[PDB]
Amino acid sequence: VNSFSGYLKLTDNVYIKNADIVEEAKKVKPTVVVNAANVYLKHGGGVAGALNKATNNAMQVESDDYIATNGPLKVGGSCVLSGHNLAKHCLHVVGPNVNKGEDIQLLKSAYENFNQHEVLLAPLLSAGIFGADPIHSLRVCVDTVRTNVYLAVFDKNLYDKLVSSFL
Ligand SMILES: *c1cc(C(C)(C)C)cc(O)c1O
Repeated sequence: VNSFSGYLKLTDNVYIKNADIVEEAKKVKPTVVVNAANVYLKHGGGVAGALNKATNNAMQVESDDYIATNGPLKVGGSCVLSGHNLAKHCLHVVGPNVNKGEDIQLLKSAYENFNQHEVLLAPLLSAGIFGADPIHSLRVCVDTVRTNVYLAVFDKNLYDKLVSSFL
């Protein structure tokens, strides 16, 4: 049993809810919250900007130190850092950004990072301002992630479309 409430069960291991991931993290304090990161860990907008704002910029300060030491992530790669006030850990995962012309085949590689964690609160990778089709992102998630993933979908209209169209 875990603390996640109000989710619709899509598969054995994938659950979905219309929720603000920031507000969900603050309530649950999951072991792992996933950030929709870029390779520079520049948390300007989208899910990353919202998560970072909720940490009072402490996520960005920590991220800048990481990049200064390690250099940029790979597209499809991830980095576990602090979860600050939101979670124990934040798994920063880089999905391909279609609005930068990145290979959508890298979305499966991105989701494979989730398999290193038994339970996660996450957004749909490469959705929103990363430009991919969220229906596609949900299909790759279900077909890739084997650990237990609780997906937060901010937009109610999109949530209802994801559920209604789910095979
Ligand atoms: C973030 C990222 C990484 C790798 C997997 C080396 C990119 C390591 C690490 O300790 C971290 O915090």
